[PDB]
Amino acid sequence: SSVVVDTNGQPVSNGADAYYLVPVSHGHAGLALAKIGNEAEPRAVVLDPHHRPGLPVRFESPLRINIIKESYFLNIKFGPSSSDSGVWDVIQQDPIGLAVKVTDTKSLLGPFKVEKEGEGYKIVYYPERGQTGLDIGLVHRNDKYYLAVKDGEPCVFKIRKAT
Repeated sequence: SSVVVDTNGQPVSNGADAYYLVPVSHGHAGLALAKIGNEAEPRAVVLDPHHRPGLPVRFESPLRINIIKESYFLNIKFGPSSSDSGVWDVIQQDPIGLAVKVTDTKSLLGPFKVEKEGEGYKIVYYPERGQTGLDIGLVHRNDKYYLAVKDGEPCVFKIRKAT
């Protein structure tokens, strides 16, 4: 139910502003796109030490409210609000399990919530809206840390307005 706040204590906007997800551990790393194997284009979301601050995200709810709360189902996307691309989804991928990947479609209510965890926030994935969700963590495979479902081992982030 709480309002999600950024590193300046301000409410996180619904879509209008972009934010960096800054891990609290895993040293300095930022969000990036990578290949999983031999796909042509990098569409897996990873945390990469070489990309700081990383690709910023927008959090989107179809509710008529200009801020985000922990109770809202969210779409999360890279790029501008206007673009169909960059939308996060959870995809079965043999090496990772359930990987966070970008795609170019978006459901009315997205798969995620942002929930307080430790000193920051985690992303939680909901297979079904009436049931408990599954923590998003990191799967280390082929020299990359892939964002993936890893229940009980969440990646904890602070949310920095991109300005």
